[PDB]
Amino acid sequence: YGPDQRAQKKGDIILGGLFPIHFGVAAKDQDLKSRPESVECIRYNFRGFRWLQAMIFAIEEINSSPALLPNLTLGYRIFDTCNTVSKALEATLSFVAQNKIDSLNLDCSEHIPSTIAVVGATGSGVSTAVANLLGLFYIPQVSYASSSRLLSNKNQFKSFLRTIPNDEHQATAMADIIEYFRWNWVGTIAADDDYGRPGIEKFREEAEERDICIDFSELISQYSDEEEIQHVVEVIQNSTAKVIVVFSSGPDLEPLIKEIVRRNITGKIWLASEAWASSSLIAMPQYFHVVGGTIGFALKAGQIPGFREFLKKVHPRKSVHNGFAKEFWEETFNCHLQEFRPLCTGDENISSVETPYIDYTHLRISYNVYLAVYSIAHALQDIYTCLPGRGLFTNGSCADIKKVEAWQVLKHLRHLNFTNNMGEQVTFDECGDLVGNYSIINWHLSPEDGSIVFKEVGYYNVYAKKGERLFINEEKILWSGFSREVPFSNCSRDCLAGTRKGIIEGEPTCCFECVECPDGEYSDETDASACNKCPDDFWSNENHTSCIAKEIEFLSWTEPFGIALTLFAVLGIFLTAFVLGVFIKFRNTPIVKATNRELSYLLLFSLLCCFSSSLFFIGEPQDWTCRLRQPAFGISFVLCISCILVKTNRVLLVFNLQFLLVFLCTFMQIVICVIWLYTAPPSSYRNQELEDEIIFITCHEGSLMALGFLIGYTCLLAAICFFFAFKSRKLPENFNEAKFITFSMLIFFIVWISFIPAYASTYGKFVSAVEVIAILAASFGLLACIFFNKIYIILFKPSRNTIEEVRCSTAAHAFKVAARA
Amino acid sequence: YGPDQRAQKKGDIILGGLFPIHFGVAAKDQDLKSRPESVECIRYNFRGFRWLQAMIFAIEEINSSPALLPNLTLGYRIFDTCNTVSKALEATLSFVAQNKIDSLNLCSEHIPSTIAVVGATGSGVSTAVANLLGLFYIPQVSYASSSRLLSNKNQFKSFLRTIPNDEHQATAMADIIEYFRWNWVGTIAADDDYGRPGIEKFREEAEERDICIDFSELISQYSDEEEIQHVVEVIQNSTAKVIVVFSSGPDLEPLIKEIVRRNITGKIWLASEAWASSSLIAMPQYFHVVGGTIGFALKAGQIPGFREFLKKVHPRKSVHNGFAKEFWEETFNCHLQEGFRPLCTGDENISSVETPYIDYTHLRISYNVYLAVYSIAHALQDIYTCLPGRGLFTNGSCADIKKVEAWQVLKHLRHLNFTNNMGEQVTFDECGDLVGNYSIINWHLSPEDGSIVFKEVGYYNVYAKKGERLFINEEKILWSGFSREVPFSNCSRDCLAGTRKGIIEGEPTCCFECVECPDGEYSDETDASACNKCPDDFWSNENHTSCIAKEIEFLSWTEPFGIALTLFAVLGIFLTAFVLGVFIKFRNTPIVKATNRELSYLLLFSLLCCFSSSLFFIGEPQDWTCRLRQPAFGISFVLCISCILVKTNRVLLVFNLQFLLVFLCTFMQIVICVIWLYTAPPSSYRNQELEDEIIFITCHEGSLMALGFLIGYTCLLAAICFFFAFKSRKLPENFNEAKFITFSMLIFFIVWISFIPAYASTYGKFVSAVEVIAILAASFGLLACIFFNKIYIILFKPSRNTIE
Ligand SMILES: *[C@@H]1O[C@H](CO)[C@@H](O[C@@H]2O[C@H](CO)[C@@H](O)[C@H](O)[C@H]2NC(C)=O)[C@H](O)[C@H]1NC(C)=O
Ligand SMILES: *[C@@H]1O[C@H](CO)[C@@H](O[C@@H]2O[C@H](CO)[C@@H](O)[C@H](O)[C@H]2NC(C)=O)[C@H](O)[C@H]1NC(C)=O
Ligand SMILES: *[C@@H]1O[C@H](CO)[C@@H](O[C@@H]2O[C@H](CO)[C@@H](O)[C@H](O)[C@H]2NC(C)=O)[C@H](O)[C@H]1NC(C)=O
Ligand SMILES: *[C@@H]1O[C@H](CO)[C@@H](O[C@@H]2O[C@H](CO)[C@@H](O)[C@H](O)[C@H]2NC(C)=O)[C@H](O)[C@H]1NC(C)=O
Ligand SMILES: *[C@@H]1O[C@H](CO)[C@@H](O[C@@H]2O[C@H](CO)[C@@H](O)[C@H](O)[C@H]2NC(C)=O)[C@H](O)[C@H]1NC(C)=O
Ligand SMILES: C[C@@H](N[C@H]1CCN(c2ccc(CC(=O)O)cc2)C1)c1cccc2ccccc12
Ligand SMILES: C[C@@H](N[C@H]1CCN(c2ccc(CC(=O)O)cc2)C1)c1cccc2ccccc12
Ligand SMILES: N[C@@H](Cc1c[nH]c2ccccc12)C(=O)O
Ligand SMILES: N[C@@H](Cc1c[nH]c2ccccc12)C(=O)O
Ligand SMILES: *[C@@H]1O[C@H](CO)[C@@H](O)[C@H](O)[C@H]1NC(C)=O
Ligand SMILES: *[C@@H]1O[C@H](CO)[C@@H](O)[C@H](O)[C@H]1NC(C)=O
Ligand SMILES: *[C@@H]1O[C@H](CO)[C@@H](O)[C@H](O)[C@H]1NC(C)=O
Ligand SMILES: *[C@@H]1O[C@H](CO)[C@@H](O)[C@H](O)[C@H]1NC(C)=O
Ligand SMILES: *[C@@H]1O[C@H](CO)[C@@H](O)[C@H](O)[C@H]1NC(C)=O
Ligand SMILES: [Ca+2]
Ligand SMILES: [Ca+2]
Ligand SMILES: [Ca+2]
Ligand SMILES: [Ca+2]
Repeated sequence: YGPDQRAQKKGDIILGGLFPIHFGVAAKDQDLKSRPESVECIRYNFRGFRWLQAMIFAIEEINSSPALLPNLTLGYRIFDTCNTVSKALEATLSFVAQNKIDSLNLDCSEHIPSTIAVVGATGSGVSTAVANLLGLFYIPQVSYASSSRLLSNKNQFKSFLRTIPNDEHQATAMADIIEYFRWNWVGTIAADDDYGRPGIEKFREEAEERDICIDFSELISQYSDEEEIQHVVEVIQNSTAKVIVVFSSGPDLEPLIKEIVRRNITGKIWLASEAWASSSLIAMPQYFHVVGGTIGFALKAGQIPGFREFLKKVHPRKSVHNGFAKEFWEETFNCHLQEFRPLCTGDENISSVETPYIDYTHLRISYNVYLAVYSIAHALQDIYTCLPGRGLFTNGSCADIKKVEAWQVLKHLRHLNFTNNMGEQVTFDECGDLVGNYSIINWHLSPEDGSIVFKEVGYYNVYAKKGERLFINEEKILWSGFSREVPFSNCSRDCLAGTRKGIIEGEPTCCFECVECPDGEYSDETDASACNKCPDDFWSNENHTSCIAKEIEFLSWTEPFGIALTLFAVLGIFLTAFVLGVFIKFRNTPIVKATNRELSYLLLFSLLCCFSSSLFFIGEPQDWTCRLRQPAFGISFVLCISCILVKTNRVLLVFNLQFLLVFLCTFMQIVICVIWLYTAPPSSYRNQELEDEIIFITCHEGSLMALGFLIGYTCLLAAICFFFAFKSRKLPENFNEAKFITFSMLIFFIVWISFIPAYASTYGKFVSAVEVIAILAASFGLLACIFFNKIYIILFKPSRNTIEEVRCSTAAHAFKVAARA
Repeated sequence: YGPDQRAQKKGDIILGGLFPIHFGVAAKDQDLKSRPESVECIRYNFRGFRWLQAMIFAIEEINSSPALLPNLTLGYRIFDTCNTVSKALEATLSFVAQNKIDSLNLCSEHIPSTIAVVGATGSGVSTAVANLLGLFYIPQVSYASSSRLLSNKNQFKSFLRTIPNDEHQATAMADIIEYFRWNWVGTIAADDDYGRPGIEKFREEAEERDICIDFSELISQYSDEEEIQHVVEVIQNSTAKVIVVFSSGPDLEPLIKEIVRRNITGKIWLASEAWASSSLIAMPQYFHVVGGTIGFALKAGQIPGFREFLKKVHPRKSVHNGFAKEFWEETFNCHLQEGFRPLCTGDENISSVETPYIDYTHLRISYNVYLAVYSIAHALQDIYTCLPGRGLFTNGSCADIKKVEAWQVLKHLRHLNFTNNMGEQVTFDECGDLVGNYSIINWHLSPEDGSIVFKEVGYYNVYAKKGERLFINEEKILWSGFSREVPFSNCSRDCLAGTRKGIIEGEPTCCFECVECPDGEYSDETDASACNKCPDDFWSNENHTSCIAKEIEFLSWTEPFGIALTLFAVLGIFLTAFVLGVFIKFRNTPIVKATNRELSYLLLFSLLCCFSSSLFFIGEPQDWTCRLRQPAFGISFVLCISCILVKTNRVLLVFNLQFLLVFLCTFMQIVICVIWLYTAPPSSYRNQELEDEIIFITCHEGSLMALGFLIGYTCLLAAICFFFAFKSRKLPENFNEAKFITFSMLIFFIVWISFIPAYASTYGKFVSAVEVIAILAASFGLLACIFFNKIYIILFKPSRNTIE
């Protein structure tokens, strides 16, 4: 009773089966103008038939063993679901036919069989729908393929168990693979069912913690219409993201792949979930230029030893218990069995045709089917061997094996721990789950046959700690089926050393602009968020990748200018010392004795101090040299001017008594200098505001009226000396001294007046060189005006140094005779 | 047959119904050490019993009316689901017991046949019931299930609903958040088929409008202590104040109880429709946490005899309602004697106890139940009045009302269009849905008894054009129950003008810092992502809000410096004209023909030209003053130098010829200036790179070689005349003028060497000043020591003293 096409065999204990022998149903959703009929399954699935044969082979192998359930046989009733909720519910209503009559008091045939457990429901929505109806009657349901996390809820799904791991490790592993290859710009596609939606939600939650930006997220279906598919295609080809993560199955993904292949969209990196990473619907050679280089997940393979020889024994006339063998024979050989295609014989050979039935290389879901059947058999064997007094039920009492009920088998399945043929331990946890490792594979092209080869490139170990679970061998991956270069999948290129990041408005964090830093700031590492302002006495490059030290500007002792000015100063000091020496040697003579013999000594000492006071303007301006820069020249030159002015002419008649005048004339300068240095002294000053890349060192004078008073006092005494010596230029005594005094005063005023435009233009820039040159020029002019004339008669023409020449000049000059050479 | 507690009446045509009379089932763990019993239902639900009474009132009203299905009765079988999939699945297997026997080909043979089911409340229960009812094409009309996943007609073939689905609601929450200008919110969903698509649609709509979501959590009714503690810790670690909740009342009650136990105040709760009017959550003792909630409600309908029917209920007079006895026990808190808690009597008054049964303002879900029943009956009436030859079936054939089948009822339900008691039109679309408006409520506190009052503060109009659907009256909102101020729920504070948003690493784009703008760039808006560049002739102000105009710089008139230079030039022109006038006055005295008096006229005219040539430097250069700046002074000063050098000693004997030897040395310079002006003319220039804040206006010379030749010829002529006047400085003829020529050339060379460091140092306004001052000083010195001694001799010294 129930569906017609089935696999059935009698026994003492009956198991139920649910497998997708067809991929789907015929699209015939029309109005109800006639009474509705049964739908028609459309596309044959050879892999599902192999799964059904795995369950049949496991049952036969259990029934031949004397060590597992002796003297009682197992039977089966297996139906087709066609990947559809409605066919599975039609089969499940016949699974619970005995139990439902008792609950509804409906009463009658009294010869209907009871199933104790159900193996089946590949797809997760089909699994949830079957689990809802089976959990009413506490019938256990072991699934070989459904991996949704929503079926781990034991409040709603009381009797559901799995031989496959659930999909949360897979989503975490997908995030880990994206993190390993250093991408941050991806798109996601999931199937709109109970399988794709929670997996892609877990992947989104994991990708948010690892700073991965997701651009698009779309949903697809097997029964999607055309305009939805073109909306998804325009969403895909409007993005610059290359990596697409797909959580779907084969028949749910086929129309989108067909539309993408038709439009020739190339260069995408597909990350596949386990449900389509080995599908024969997607892995076609004609699709390769779109789907080459896919990276995907696989489960761990197992060995069922005599299974291939069992698969090679199928026949339509010999399989009396398998009602699916006839259509399998017709779809393999494209023929028709009697009772337009030609008539089948039974002589045809399975090895001649290439379908996924016997052309596989690893058993993964088939091993899960085998493990499910053996789990149920080991729970039954635990029932059979249990000793009175040590059971799992009330008082420690044992179930009866000849009247066994389904809830007792479910209770024994919750406490199961057995060893399989691989020598590993199979137990289920509190949520009914079962952990396992993952293999990581990559799609290649076969050079010989042209088909698609699945190459193992890594693994995911679930028993390691978080962060150390992934292994990938990068050298074995071909990236679009041909290339050895890891692709670029970021939103924007990396900012370089001279730049920083900038926000683009309305766009996520992974997309940024690269902005040049300003003239004062730098950056050194790659993806900077801000330019660091490096501290004082530093400035950036022209390229802003670092910053370098500023340049300190001042006049030092090692410049050529400094050596030249030092040589001129030392030569002046040597010449003045030479003149003092010849005055000391050739004394007691009328030329020296006529020049008062004591004012000349102090005049030469003043000239020595005025020459040596120009050395404070060269070097680094410190706090104390800036205090003695200006007063040193200010007192030395006024001492020299007073020594010149005291000796000239009848001004001494206006009132030794000569020295007191010099004493007052330099003591006034001494007191104004000491009150200036005690009220507000000058000090050094590091100027950075004039030019950006150069620190000047200059001197701030403090007060300004004190400096004006100093220069005014010196110019006042110079003008008084010039005026009083300007009257007396016609007296031809002492070798015409007053003419040279007026010449020296004129030289002083001309130099310090003509140096005015040089002083105001380059103010703040090395003006101390100008201040050295003016001092040296004035000192040289005064010394050469006063002493060299008398030196020429004293040294090179003696016996003219006589009293008769001082009182009456004999008209012979030094400079004309020296210029005559 | 089936479940024991039921409501049941007989009839010709039988409808089915599913309502939650209890809030859930007893939380017990099955160790499976004995055979499992049936689970027990707990926490009576008075609103659900009112919902069940709506269906019976509708069916009795239809049965008493002669204008709708005459001579034909309706019956019912109604069961309790307890918000659970398994109880509803037992009830649904009781519904389909006739149809399933024929499909399996599998005793009583008098089994009644259900032709339609009034649906469930929650979407998981509706999906599980619809999966089984679609196998037999039995129509199912739900009054409350609003999930989008039930709009898929490939999976759910026979499902209809009188409630709008949740996509408009999830768009409306994002519209509310956009209206109050928030960008930093959190979400909480219930882990079922109701909360997950609602929060997914909200997340997509909020990412469309630049709203950043901080956290996202799932809750349930059966969450334990550690999950609730984790969710409360996730809430308490976040600065987001606005929280959007998509859940029902039973699924949200444990989280709310734990938040109340910790006194977490200050959050802004945004309520979906399932818990926005829930008595489990809207309690006075929770008002310090969930006060001021803004939520959604459906539109209210009117059923004009329904309250009287609700008050006619009785445990011993309702013989078709099995749910009345437990209602009566739970209302009056007693025990009913069958056929401490006191013994109930039959004489109690329903108005004495405040339960949600007759304590309501508006009928919203009850009106949906009423519409579901009337939709089914109007489909049956459309069957009953079909005319032969115009049916909906094959060849235009009509179904038979005495032998009706459920697929024909579903076919007529897909083509239904009728008018209701409120005067609106009821049709279902191709996905089986029905749109409707929303009302927006705010949770206040009553000053009378302390209960929670729902106040209407706006609407959402789904018939309007997108972007114009929301209306909010803000003056009626009390935030947190007491405050009249809109709260702040942004991640970061705003950056003002003169600042730029800077990135914080590892954080979303709604969180940023503020960095000041650079010197040459400006930003006037707030929350500016970058500084904008000022234009070419503009610079930014002191806080970089707007560009101000760049200052221009040149030596100008009405400046004090330019006025002083102009007064000195006018004074020089005046005294040179005085000297010329005195010389033309005494043109017939011996001391004037002592020199060549025709040459001194040319010398004084060239001195006038040399004074007048200095006025071209002052003012703004206008691209023709730059052409006449340098050649005018060049030719005037070489005319002065040649006029001096002709009259010196022993050059005129070398060679009337004086004017020719003037003409050659001025014609050479005229040739140089005219070649320079014809080949590469000077041009004006606006210099901007010297200061980057001021624009200097200068003259680009155009050629340096020609300017070098122009200077060098003048220097050469000055050197030759200096040498030829230096050889004969001791001669006393012409009042010792050779030493004065020597002094004039010495002054010229001293000034033009003294002003050379002022050309390599300063660059702006102050260079034209020194070009005026050097010209003035050189020409003043030349004129002074050439024509002052003779002027003293003629004028101030007596003319009787040595004029012969
Ligand atoms: C993909 O991008 C294209 C290119 O911009 C979009 O096409 C344009 O869309 C705008 C928006 O209304 C229209 O004004 C233009 O007329 C469209 N141009 C063309 C050539 O169609 C397109 O809408 C985008 N699609 C998706 C799904 O985002
Ligand atoms: C693409 O973007 C990622 C994410 O920012 C970059 O990965 C960073 O690379 C730098 C340099 O190697 C590391 O210091 C960071 O730790 C990486 N971040 C993360 C989260 O792993 C990646 O370098 C970018 N790729 C390209 C080609 O620009
Ligand atoms: C919180 O952030 C939002 C941005 O998401 C701000 O809204 C902007 O406000 C400015 C000025 O008030 C408007 O010019 C923009 O058009 C608004 N943008 C949007 C998208 O609405 C909001 O002002 C911020 N709130 C506070 C208190 O700073
Ligand atoms: C919420 O914030 C608290 C406060 O930091 C976190 O508690 C600390 O977590 C760190 C890291 O796990 C521990 O080292 C500390 O001992 C914790 N306690 C304290 C008092 O600092 C808590 O982990 C956060 N929770 C969530 C869900 O974010
Ligand atoms: C949904 O709400 C809108 C606005 O609340 C209703 O439109 C109003 O209809 C009345 C009468 O038809 C008019 O007087 C108002 O001017 C309308 N307002 C606006 C803003 O258009 C609309 O009728 C409601 N729809 C339903 C089905 O009740
Ligand atoms: C070395 C100099 N110091 C600096 C300070 C400003 N400066 C300066 C330059 C030119 C003039 C025009 C003028 O009056 O001829 C006036 C001043 C030069 C100095 C120090 C002390 C006394 C001085 C006495 C007389 C001249 C120089 C003096
Ligand atoms: C008034 C003077 N003007 C000349 C003097 C120096 N000057 C100048 C201008 C620009 C640069 C290059 C730069 O800075 O880009 C260099 C020099 C401009 C003048 C005019 C004509 C003949 C003269 C004969 C003798 C002395 C002066 C003469
Ligand atoms: N995990 C899938 C089922 C599945 C696993 N592997 C497969 C291979 C082929 C087809 C389906 C599958 C689901 O729950 O829906
Ligand atoms: N829409 C809710 C059901 C619902 C609507 N309004 C309600 C009021 C109270 C309880 C439940 C509801 C769901 O699908 O789950
Ligand atoms: C299963 O059995 C093995 C040995 O019999 C034991 O080591 C292991 O812990 C058991 N597993 C569980 C989950 O009890
Ligand atoms: C999982 O993978 C790791 C690493 O390859 C391996 O050591 C471990 O044994 C595997 N686990 C199982 C159960 O096979
Ligand atoms: C900038 O220029 C310098 C030398 O000109 C060079 O060494 C440096 O690498 C450059 N920086 C960048 C980021 O190109
Ligand atoms: C329903 O009937 C009314 C009355 O004629 C009509 O205006 C309206 O368009 C109809 N609606 C549909 C969906 O046919
Ligand atoms: C700029 O800032 C100053 C003080 O910091 C203030 O006086 C002035 O008004 C500001 N200008 C603008 C345009 O805000
Ligand atoms: Ca056996
Ligand atoms: Ca955006
Ligand atoms: Ca009637
Ligand atoms: Ca983050």
